[PDB]
Amino acid sequence: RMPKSKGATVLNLEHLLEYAPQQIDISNTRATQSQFDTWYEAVQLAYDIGETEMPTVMNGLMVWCIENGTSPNINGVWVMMDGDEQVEYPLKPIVENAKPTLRQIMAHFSDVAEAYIEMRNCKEPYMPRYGLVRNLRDGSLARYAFDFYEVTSRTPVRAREAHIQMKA
Amino acid sequence: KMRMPKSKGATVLNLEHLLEYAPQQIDISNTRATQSQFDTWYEAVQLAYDIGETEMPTVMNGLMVWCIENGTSPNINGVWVMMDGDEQVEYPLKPIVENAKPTLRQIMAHFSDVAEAYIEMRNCKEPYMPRYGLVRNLRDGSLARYAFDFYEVTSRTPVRAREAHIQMKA
Amino acid sequence: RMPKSKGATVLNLEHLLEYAPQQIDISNTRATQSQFDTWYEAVQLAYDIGETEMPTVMNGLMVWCIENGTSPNINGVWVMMDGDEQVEYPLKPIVENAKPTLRQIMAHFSDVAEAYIEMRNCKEPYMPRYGLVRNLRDGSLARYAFDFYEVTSRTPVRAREAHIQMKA
Amino acid sequence: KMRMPKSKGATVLNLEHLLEYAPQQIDISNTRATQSQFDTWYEAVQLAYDIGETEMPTVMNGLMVWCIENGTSPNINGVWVMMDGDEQVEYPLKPIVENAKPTLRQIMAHFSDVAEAYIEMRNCKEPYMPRYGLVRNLRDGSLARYAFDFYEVTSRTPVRAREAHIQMKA
Amino acid sequence: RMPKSKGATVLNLEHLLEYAPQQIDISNTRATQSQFDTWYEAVQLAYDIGETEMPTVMNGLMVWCIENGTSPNINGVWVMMDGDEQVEYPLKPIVENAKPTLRQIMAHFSDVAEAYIEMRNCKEPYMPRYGLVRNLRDGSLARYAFDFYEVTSRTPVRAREAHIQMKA
Repeated sequence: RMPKSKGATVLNLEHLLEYAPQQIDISNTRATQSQFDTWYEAVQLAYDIGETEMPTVMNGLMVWCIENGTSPNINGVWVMMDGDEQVEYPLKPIVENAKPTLRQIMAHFSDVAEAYIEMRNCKEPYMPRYGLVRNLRDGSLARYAFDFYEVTSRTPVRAREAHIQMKA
Repeated sequence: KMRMPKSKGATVLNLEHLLEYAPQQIDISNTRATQSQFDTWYEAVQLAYDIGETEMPTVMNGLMVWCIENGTSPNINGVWVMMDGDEQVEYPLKPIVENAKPTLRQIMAHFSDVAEAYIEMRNCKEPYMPRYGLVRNLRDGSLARYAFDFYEVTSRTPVRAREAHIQMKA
Repeated sequence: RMPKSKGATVLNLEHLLEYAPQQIDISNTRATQSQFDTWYEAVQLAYDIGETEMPTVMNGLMVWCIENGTSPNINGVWVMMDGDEQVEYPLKPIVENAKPTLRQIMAHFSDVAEAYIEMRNCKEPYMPRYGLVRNLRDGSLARYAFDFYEVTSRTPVRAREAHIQMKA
Repeated sequence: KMRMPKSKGATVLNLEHLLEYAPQQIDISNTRATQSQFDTWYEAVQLAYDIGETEMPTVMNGLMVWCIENGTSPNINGVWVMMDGDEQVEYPLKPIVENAKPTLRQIMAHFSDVAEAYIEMRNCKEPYMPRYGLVRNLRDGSLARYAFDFYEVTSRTPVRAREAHIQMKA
Repeated sequence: RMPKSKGATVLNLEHLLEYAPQQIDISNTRATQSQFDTWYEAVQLAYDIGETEMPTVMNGLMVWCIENGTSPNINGVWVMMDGDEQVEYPLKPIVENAKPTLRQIMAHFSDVAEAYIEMRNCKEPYMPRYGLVRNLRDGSLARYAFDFYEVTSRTPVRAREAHIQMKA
């Protein structure tokens, strides 16, 4: 029974047959590109940094939000390590301009965060602090141990169960 | 014997027509909005979006797939997105929700049959569990054509699917 | 010990021996005839319909209240199908003039509703939506799956147990 | 859906009356003669026997008890007897059988309810198995109120009794 | 191997794909409509009754042929009950004009007879006399206990077995 209004479908099954959006582009668990660009272009201006080294700053922020979380203290600072030295940045632009929530704005790093949490597991065991605080004892699930992970149809069932365990 | 209803000695029912009055459950159900409430909504979104009488079908395709993976109770102040090839086309949700009487779920229940059909073909290429089942621990994959908020449980629905919806709900 | 006031019974056992009212005529689970007539004659006037086609409208309303219930939204509409077309009627006269409650006013259709919920089971399985929403999985009890059923001494024990299951 | 009978687009049945038309099985059954066939018989025997409109009831009492212990298919040329105290009053069977349409058994089926009642009271003093069960090896005594040729098996008849009649018959 | 005469099929598979007659319209277990109309219009004339009350007479006849059968004595009478009174009608027009057989002419009442043999089972047990004489001891099969039932693909296997038991 196709929907209809006035003797005409209100759908196109030609288009639909070939309309297949990925879940992480239609899903609301992740901010839209227009929202990501607004956040990125606002953090870039609020940090007095150009495109030359802004990507480098984003490497630290992602690695911070894997070890700390995506619900920080707005009146605080996120830390980056320039070798043995410490680099401190404000979290006002990070949280203020991250619409709707910083997790949705950080969900765009779910694939890279997954790579970096396994790319640092090679060689030596490594486990984010969103799993060490939430009682996770299995290193095989360290990949999925960060707040801004995107649960999709490709997520392992075991991974999709750690999250509900860690989230409670 | 049966006591047929009577007002002043006259049956208040027509039995010649009751025997031949078998409405499909969906047409008189209250989980679906009336076609007079769909037409008002449909036309309203055409007015708000300025989309012509053509091309609306393709906007309804984005909303249907969007309402499978997101839900039928979004924020009235947000924007739902549909993929124009590789880009992202954002539309406002105000006409969708403001003109959805009684609710968007009942307005979107008109797409239930197509919704399950869409999932199957999507699932006929690679696994596709709609987000409404991923955020609700729906683990069996066969019952992935019923993992959307605007599904109408009818007399033809598999009993499992019915039990599953009792699980996703709360 | 017969009741008495002043050395005379306050009962007539002659009459009583042969006073046997059916339960659905004395019971309060069903509106009185004077109340049914008032509701019927008010819905008839509020719908601008005569006796010629009012019975036909009542066929749809009963079939609606088997699939929806007897506690609807007063500021709403009940649907009837004139073939493939939809016929919409207000629920103001239905609920406003149904004293004490629309269920008591619709309890007069318990026998016919029972017939129509089994008369549509012949040929193809059919189950009201007051059982499909209230988790009923037995088709043999589809007859008794509507809000305005009249529980009498003739109700099967199994039927009288589905209702307490569906009612909670 | 049900296909109600129709001649030229009009149902050939009245449904307002079918719902309220529950005939007792005996009234339209064919194991019992019509009351228009009983009245003709009854009156005929009054004419043949010259018995008045009074005293016929007492002659029908002898025939009923006689037809329990003998059968409802006697010889048209015989005489059935009723006991007037201690003596024996013989009546001719010609009016009984000649005017029994379609048959005497169907004419005598009007006495079935009384017939079983008569046996019970008779059995409530000393054993009384009607000869129709003695010459047919009917051994259980409780089912002795159904051991007469003109009994009408209805929806209220005990299933045993029904099986027993299948045994007495042949 | 499609049938053919002279290099052309003698069938149309276009039509056939969508030619689906119900079994009770093609089957010979039931008289044709032209035969039913002839019988109905002959019984109507032979009974000195108009369309006003002919349907009422047909209610009694169906209920008679459920309790007696469809092979009666042509030189006889079928009984109807006008309350406590008896109404006698001839069986000459019923049987004389019922081509090919009265059962085929009464097969048109199979659906209604099924309804009325269950519509009288509600409330109190009821069993036709075509089952009480043919040794049937199961009330669940009382619906199918009449001579002019139409055995179709939708008949329950248990029902389709009572008939061969009752028919022998």
